[PDB]
Amino acid sequence: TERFPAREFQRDLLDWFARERRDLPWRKDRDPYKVWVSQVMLQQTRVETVIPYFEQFIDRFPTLEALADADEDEVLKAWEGLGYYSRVRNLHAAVKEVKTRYGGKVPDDPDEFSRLKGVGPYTVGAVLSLAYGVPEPAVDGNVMRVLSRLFLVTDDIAKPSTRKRFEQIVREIMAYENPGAFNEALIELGALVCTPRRPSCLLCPVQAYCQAFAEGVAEELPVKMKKTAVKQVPLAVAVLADDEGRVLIRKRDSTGLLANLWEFPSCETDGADGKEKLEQMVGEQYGLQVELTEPIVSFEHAFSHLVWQLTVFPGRLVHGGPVEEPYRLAPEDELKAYAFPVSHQRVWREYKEWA
DNA sequence: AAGACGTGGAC
DNA sequence: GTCCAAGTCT
Ligand code: SF4
Ligand SMILES: [Ca+2]
Ligand SMILES: [Ca+2]
Repeated sequence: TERFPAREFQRDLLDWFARERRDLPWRKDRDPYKVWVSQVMLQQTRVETVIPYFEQFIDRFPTLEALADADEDEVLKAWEGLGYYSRVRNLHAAVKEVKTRYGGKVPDDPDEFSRLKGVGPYTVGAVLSLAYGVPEPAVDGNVMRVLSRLFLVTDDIAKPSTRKRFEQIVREIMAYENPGAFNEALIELGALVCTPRRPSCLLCPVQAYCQAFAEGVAEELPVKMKKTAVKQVPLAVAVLADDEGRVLIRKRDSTGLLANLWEFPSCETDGADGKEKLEQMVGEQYGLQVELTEPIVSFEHAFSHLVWQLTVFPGRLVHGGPVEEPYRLAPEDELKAYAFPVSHQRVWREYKEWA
């Protein structure tokens, strides 16, 4: 970027950003902990989604030390519905590491900060530049799109050769006077003007520096690979109540998909032997007798890498003794306390409507 | 590496 | 209905 007017670019970009900067709860100060929380929440989650989640999370957990001293089940419930739940398990372990090894002080050296769980190349850049003014690039989806258009990068943005190149661009053009504002400005440009479809080049403050605008190839950039079809997984789900009114739920294991979350009992059903497969599964628990009615709904629930096809079977349960872990009976009132994945919150809504 | 890992805003 | 978001794990 020898022929690039970095200083002219920075002036127009930072002048735009001051005018159009959105009022977001994590922009009210530069507390390293609060910045870190917002940036983790923001990973692969849109700003408008994150806003109410951040507001409530910081209410329950106002300080790094409050999050460290808290129980993992309360931490998980405060993320309920946001998706990619290991972010919060990672964040929770990381803040414990900071309380121990670092005296509660978020490290300001990138190598030490990046070593914390949950902190990748994007989050090192975003937290350190905002909270401490470290000139580290914060290259997210927004930035990759903007830079591939400004500088006509035609290579798949998923390659490391391309990532290293975006990083090297940011180090050349960044305003080392205010690296936090520079990083948040490039992102904000990608979010509000230089958008994935139909970018607003005519309202763009840096139109005169953009190579894709000049060549008329903006909407063809960035280069990303089309998504390949994902496996469909049939799943039978039982909503079982008893004479007293309590419902049978169970806690998922701590490894893999939707870990440590609660669900209604379920099982894979290649074919349509779900009424049978469920009865065989519930009865295999100690002193548990069960009889299920016909299904009441079937809906899909999408994950990034697979798609669940849920069928809900109501039923009733008789227990001759204590229900063995991982299972548990819960009155309908106590359900709102447990953390459920979105799929199973909908299972429950469809069962209450049916009744 | 590759693939696992959630959900919904914004068209 | 489709894309992709203020990505990271190891
Ligand atoms: S002129 Fe258009 S393509 Fe170029 S940076 Fe601005 S919005 Fe993006
Ligand atoms: Ca790291
Ligand atoms: Ca498991």
